[PDB]
Amino acid sequence: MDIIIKNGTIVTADGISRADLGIKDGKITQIGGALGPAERTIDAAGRYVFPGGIDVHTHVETVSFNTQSADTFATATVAAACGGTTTIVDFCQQDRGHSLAEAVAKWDGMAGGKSAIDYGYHIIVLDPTDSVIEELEVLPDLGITSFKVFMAYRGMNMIDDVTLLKTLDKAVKTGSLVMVHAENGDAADYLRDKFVAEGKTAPIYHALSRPPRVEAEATARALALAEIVNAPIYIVHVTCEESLEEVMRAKSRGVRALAETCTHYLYLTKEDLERPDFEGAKYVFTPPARAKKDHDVLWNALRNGVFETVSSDHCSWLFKGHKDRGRNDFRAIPNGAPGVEERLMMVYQGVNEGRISLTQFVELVATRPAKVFGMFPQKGTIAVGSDADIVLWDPEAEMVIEQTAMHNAMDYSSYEGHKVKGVPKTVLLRGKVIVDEGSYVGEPTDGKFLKRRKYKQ
Amino acid sequence: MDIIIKNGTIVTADGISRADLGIKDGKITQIGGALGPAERTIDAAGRYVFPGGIDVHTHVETVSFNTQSADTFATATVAAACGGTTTIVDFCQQDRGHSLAEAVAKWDGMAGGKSAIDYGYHIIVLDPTDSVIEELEVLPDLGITSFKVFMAYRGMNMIDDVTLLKTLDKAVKTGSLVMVHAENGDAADYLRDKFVAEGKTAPIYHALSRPPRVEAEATARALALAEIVNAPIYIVHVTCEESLEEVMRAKSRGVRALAETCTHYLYLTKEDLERPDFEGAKYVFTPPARAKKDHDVLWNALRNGVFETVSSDHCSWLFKGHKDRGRNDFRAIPNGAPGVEERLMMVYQGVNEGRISLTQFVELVATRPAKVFGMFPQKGTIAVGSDADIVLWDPEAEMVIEQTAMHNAMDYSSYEGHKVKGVPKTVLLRGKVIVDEGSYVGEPTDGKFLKRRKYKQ
Amino acid sequence: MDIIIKNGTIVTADGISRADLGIKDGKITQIGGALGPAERTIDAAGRYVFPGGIDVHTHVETVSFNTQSADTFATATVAAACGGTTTIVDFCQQDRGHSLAEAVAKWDGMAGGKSAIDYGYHIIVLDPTDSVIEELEVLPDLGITSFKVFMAYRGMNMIDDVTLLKTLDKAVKTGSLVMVHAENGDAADYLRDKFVAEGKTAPIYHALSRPPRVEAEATARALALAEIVNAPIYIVHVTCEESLEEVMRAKSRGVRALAETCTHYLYLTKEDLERPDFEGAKYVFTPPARAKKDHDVLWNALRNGVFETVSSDHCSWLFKGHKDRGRNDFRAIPNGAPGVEERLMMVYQGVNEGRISLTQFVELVATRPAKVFGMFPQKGTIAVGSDADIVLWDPEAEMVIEQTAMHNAMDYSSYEGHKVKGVPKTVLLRGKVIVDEGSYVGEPTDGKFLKRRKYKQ
Amino acid sequence: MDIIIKNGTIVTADGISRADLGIKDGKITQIGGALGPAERTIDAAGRYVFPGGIDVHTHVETVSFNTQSADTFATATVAAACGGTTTIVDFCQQDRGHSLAEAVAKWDGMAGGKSAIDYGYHIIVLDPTDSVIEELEVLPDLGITSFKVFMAYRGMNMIDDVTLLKTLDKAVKTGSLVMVHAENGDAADYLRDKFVAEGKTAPIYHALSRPPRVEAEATARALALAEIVNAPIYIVHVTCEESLEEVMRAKSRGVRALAETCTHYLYLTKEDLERPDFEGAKYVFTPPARAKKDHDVLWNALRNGVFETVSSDHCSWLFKGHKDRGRNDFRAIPNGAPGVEERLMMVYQGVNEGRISLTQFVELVATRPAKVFGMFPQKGTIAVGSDADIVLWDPEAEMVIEQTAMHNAMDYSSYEGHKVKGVPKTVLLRGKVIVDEGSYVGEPTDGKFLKRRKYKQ
Ligand SMILES: [Zn+2]
Ligand SMILES: [Zn+2]
Ligand SMILES: [Zn+2]
Ligand SMILES: [Zn+2]
Ligand SMILES: [Zn+2]
Ligand SMILES: [Zn+2]
Ligand SMILES: [Zn+2]
Ligand SMILES: [Zn+2]
Repeated sequence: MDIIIKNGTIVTADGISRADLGIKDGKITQIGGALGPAERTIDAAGRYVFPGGIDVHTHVETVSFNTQSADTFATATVAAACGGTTTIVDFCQQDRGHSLAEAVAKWDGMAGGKSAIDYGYHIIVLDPTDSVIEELEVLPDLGITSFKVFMAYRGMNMIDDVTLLKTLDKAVKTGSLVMVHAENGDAADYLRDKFVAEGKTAPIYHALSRPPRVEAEATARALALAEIVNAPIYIVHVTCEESLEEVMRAKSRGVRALAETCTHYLYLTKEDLERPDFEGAKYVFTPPARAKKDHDVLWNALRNGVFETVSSDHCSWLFKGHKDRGRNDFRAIPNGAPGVEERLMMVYQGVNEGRISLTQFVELVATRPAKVFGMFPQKGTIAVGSDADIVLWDPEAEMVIEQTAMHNAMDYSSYEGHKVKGVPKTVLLRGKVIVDEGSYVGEPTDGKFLKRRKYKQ
Repeated sequence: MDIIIKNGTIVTADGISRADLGIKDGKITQIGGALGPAERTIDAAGRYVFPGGIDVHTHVETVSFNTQSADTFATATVAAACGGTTTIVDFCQQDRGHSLAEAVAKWDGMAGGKSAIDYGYHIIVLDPTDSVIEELEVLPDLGITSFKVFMAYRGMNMIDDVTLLKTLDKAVKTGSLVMVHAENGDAADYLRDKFVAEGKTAPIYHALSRPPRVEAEATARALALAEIVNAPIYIVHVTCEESLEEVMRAKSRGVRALAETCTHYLYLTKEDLERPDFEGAKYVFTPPARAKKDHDVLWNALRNGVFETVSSDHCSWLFKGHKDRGRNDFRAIPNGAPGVEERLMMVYQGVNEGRISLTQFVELVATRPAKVFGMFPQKGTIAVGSDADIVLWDPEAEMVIEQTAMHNAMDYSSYEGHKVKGVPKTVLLRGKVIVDEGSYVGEPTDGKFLKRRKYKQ
Repeated sequence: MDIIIKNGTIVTADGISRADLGIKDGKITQIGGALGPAERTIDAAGRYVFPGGIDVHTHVETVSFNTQSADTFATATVAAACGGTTTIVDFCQQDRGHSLAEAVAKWDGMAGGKSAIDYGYHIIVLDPTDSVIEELEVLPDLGITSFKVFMAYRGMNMIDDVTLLKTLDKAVKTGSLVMVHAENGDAADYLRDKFVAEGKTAPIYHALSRPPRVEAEATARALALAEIVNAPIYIVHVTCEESLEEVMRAKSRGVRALAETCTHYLYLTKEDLERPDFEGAKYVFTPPARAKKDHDVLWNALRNGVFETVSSDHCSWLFKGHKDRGRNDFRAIPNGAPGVEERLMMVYQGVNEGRISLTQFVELVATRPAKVFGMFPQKGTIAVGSDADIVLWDPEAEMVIEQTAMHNAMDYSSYEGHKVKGVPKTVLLRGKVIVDEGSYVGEPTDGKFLKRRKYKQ
Repeated sequence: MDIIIKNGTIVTADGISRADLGIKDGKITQIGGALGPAERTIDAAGRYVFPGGIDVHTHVETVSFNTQSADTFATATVAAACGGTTTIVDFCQQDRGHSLAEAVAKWDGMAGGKSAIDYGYHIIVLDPTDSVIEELEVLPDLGITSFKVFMAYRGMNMIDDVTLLKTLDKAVKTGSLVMVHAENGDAADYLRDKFVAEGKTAPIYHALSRPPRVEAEATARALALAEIVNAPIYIVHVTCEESLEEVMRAKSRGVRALAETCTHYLYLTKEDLERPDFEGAKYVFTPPARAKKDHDVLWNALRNGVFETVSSDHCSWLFKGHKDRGRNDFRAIPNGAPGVEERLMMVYQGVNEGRISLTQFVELVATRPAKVFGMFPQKGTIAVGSDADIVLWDPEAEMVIEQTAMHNAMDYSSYEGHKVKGVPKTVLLRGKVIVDEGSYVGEPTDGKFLKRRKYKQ
């Protein structure tokens, strides 16, 4: 027995039991009973033993407009671990004019031997060449079973209905799942330019230039297209009442529509973009921050089991280095905010306030995502046979989130100042302790790529 | 170690692992690892090890219009066990003019020392006396934390909005959950009488006399009342697209609305009431059987995680002895159909047809119900600390459901003739084997009452 | 030619033409062309020639809780005339324990020889006796073709679904139209009492004790019942987004559902009940005043042609004499507000603000109501054969509405202080000038009863 | 007095009166009273005197894929007159690479001195050049105040959201109304090609290749874009429950959304495309024929006043000459069906079956369209000052619609075989009798262009 975790309360999505764990060769081999001798023994007394967090929506390392993101695959995964997240599914981005394979290879270069935690890939298709699209017949067998496309971001990521339909079609044939950023780009452009023309350049206009309708329409269209092709689809970052409604309408018609939300959409509002002295720039992410009523809508949807997970959509644009190129034009502000580390703690506060149950926390934060994106049961819960990806949670620990205490390469936190109750203490990745009582103690060589399974839905 | 289950695949709502189990003193004490010696060892090779079924909607023993139901607490619980269900929550029915306590005592008389499996009680309030309503302040502490009322059945079970509001109010104060049969009784009566007046007396008119609108309206009203009192509510047997829609609308408004469906609403249709030679009488249950499009609607809702469970609403009215008093007036036909035994197999067929996942099967059939009605984690899953309520499922076993092979006191099955794949083989109740390879081998003294926990939602 | 109206612009719901009118024997006999000599000639230069207003929702003379209303059939009809309204359909109220006929006779006593303008009756059924209900087979032939019931006001007006269904059924047989006040009375009572118990007695609680859900639910139920009986139904005073939504859903299902709104629901808000020094008592009407967003919803619905009319629901409870019995308990405040006189001017302001068209003003204010309640084309528009019920409107006239300038017996106006553009100047009732340049010059003997036509929808 | 119409019943949208008419110099100068001498007198005894029909959706003369339509501006307008329609608003189609002016001039060439009845133009923008779009600032002042764009028909008519937004924007500035053919072209193409690839080429696939969702999505998107620009929009040919629903949702949000339907969408179904021997080709129009349930939905919507009119979308593709190029590929079948002549009779049958009222018939068939497209009150009703555009209707006349009896250049009728009650007998265009007791007796020089008014909504 390599490791034994005793005196803790094992909390899975469908179980709560005070028992001891036996880890052997990166896997959980025994729960309860006589465990025997063990190299190391961890005392989880007064703590929860949760499955490791699984963030299926990250942009760990990116290059936007010749400039690079503050975080790298190494700096982000370390923060992820310190935040209780042991698996991540980053968005492998294709380069215009290049192949998907060229993209995967590029990603391997960034991840290989540098990820503190395990990782899988989603493939972004932003240059739908006949050959590129034909590659979707190949990537699945490499363990990349989810294709992602954008309906916004003209001349950068945006593709059209013809493309989406072709992607939906290839996904059905290869048993893959299409993911989509649903915003009507043209509608946004129209408003963005109209605002700038009127001399309106503050961060707030990032939100006003792309109101709920922009998201709602695109969402509905994508779902409609999925219905036509008769394919499963996954709507990333559903952020407001109107777009959620379309997802709901699609589900009732029988469309295999799936959706998710992201931490910040349960806590931030467009008013945050009005914080003085360009601080609002920090909250310039897409879709735009909504309103508090949307927070209730989303939390209720969570409690009712509507969403598949609460991911982070983690980005790293230095407030100083990157957000800066926009102090005079919100359009130039690189979109995105950090949160891969804070995800669990923030979502967990919902169990503290009765918004969501303790058991649902695990479902949303790890088990359900794992199921959808083909990593269950190897990843996701805590059962015999599971990789020993574990988080020892202290439900009573109180703390204020400060970027100075975070573990990535950013110059600010989206949750700076938030008081939380319930903190990740020590983390295990396939049996190895990578975070011990708050200190990262792993190797950038620990993380491994995950060939994810097909037929998602 | 009293018992060891080896070579099986443990399937909980959030886990799938090939491991062995160790049962000691009615509880699961160890999973995986070195188990040691054991009184008995069961070979679950090639079989699933599921948590025991939990049916929160049964009418095991009833007396309707001076006549008694074919099944008793003893005959039903035995059938339940043979069907893979180890816990049941029967509806303890108050008698007009009598107290709730008088009712519970009466139920204990029927269950005590006679239940093959464990059981809890829901309390039906059909005579809202000032004192009776004041009793709702007491029952909770006895372990009866769910109050049930009827919106239909004039001069028998029907109560009014004033009552429902008082019940919703008492439930909020005692941390209980109000359950409701939602049909507009008056609307039904109007149509029932109108049909009989026109000389229409066949079974089909049972359905036509209470169409979807009758259910939908009542559902909406109940949810509206729950919204006003600001209390959680549970809608029993949601059977069609229109009523489900109201539940959905309520959920979006923020109403803590919960709902469920029942096996037969996923398989039977009003056309079944047209089967020749009074056979349709067998399908006279309430609300009425709907249409196939409603089956898709419900299954989709299940797959999307809308419902809390799929219960049975088990009743026992002999086709000959009881249904008979209605061969000339559908109104005289006692409402209800049997299914406590077939529940799991029938719901399981949904995993066979991709309608629902293997993991969701357990969620719906046992884990989610247990959670809602305060029996989790003692009951519900398979974890260390759980009562050893287990079902060893043979996913390959094929069989035709025939009443001659069922184990209750009825003269017919609602699923007579259905071919199924996946059958319950041996069942354990808190460690004791009560069903061995298909043969009931327990004692009517095995079942125990369960003091269920409060604050349901 | 008794009268000739020249130089005016005739504005009907479907026509705008500068032409002269020829009135002979209470009717419009010629439009345009050579008119010839005439007893009197009116110069409508620079003015609109609108059909006379038709208010199908008035409570001109009432007795609530032993006390009588400030206005009588005489004082109200005079105000109506001065406001441009020439026809009215008052709610003839049955007395508990008495017949409908007894009620009509009582009404005739109040109206006969005392109405300044023409009038018809709606019959309120608040004591559904077998005989009473059987009377609905008679009233229609007397010219009373619309039955009204209440879903709220316990022990005063409230009837049940059984009653409503019986009424809906009688209406279908006699070709009548059922009207309904849709609020869940029990839900309201629950909240009303709960508030008082907590010591909350200010006027505001009149609104909070009966929020939108209370109205919405009842509305839906009534429409559902209408659907079951398969009968046309008319929802009086739809006041908010949620209840309107139910009307809309009913219409889509094919239910012959009709609805209306009332002047004050386009201008007042629940915040008005918070006006200091018990002033809010003036705004205590039912359903409660909503919010501004509901004003937009309603106006949009009007512009889209959803509603059949904008009536007033005119009541007369002296702010001093009557509202007073409630300075310590909002529940004791008699419900209702005045507006029969201000109706047209207030609705007309909507054409000034582009909310509604000039042509729709007439449709809503007179032509559509006349059509629905069987008085078209005798009443309603301006065509050859129409009764000469006319209003000469000055679109440029500006004025502030002050009760001191109104013409009824009330001590306040619901629109006190409102600045308006467009005032009624001279009014004709079947050819007779009853209001001349702002001065009432008619006789309480001018008004006549109207036997209204059947089959409304 | 040039003409006098006596003994008839004048039926306008808001009036029904037995009176005589006096026409002088193309206008109605007097109604009722002493008319005097007249060049000609028409006896409308036992007949209705309706305002002339107004069809705002025609394609009288078209050129699709090098081939020309069977009907010309002359042959169509004659049929229109014989059908009771006196005004038409044809879709002036721009040619790729050419200006809008070039298009108008081309249209004048076709209409000038050749139209049997009056006509206006809608301008189709299918080549959104910077200059072309700038022309929208000019056309309005020429009397062309409605811009039409297509969301389907790739490489032929289809424009994008960027275009639509620019058009919506220009319309708001020039006080014009944007009209749109709402179908997701790409979605359709995907299905069209998929079907052909599978060897499915029969006419039925024209419908299946573009199901309700295709229409619904586009409809919603257009309305969403209109909402963003905050402009009024008009959805042409709403054909089913799902697309109508989007219009309805838009209206509730406050979007100034208008919509219409077309005769054939109230009578034909996709099953018609299955008629044997390529007959189904006759029913190949777009959007595709729906189902009977959609007929009820639409008729109910009509009765509730949802739509602005029931136009025809008149096209002329010879069953033999044109439909033929598709006996082996439904895609090659030119889309469109004839109906400008049958429109009124067909819609009128709805009043016969209680689906719609007699008064609504006129509203939909003439008065409401005239209002929306800025031709009211010159055109639309029957009032003093109106152009004398009249139809003398015989409500008792029965007849079977046969193409051999129609008056255009087509080889078939979409309503061949339909038995109707109520036929147009004699028609007047601005005072001149152009159809006398069923015989066309006008001159192709009678019709004149109409400079329509701005700000439509
Ligand atoms: Zn995104
Ligand atoms: Zn993203
Ligand atoms: Zn029931
Ligand atoms: Zn039941
Ligand atoms: Zn009322
Ligand atoms: Zn009233
Ligand atoms: Zn079209
Ligand atoms: Zn067209």
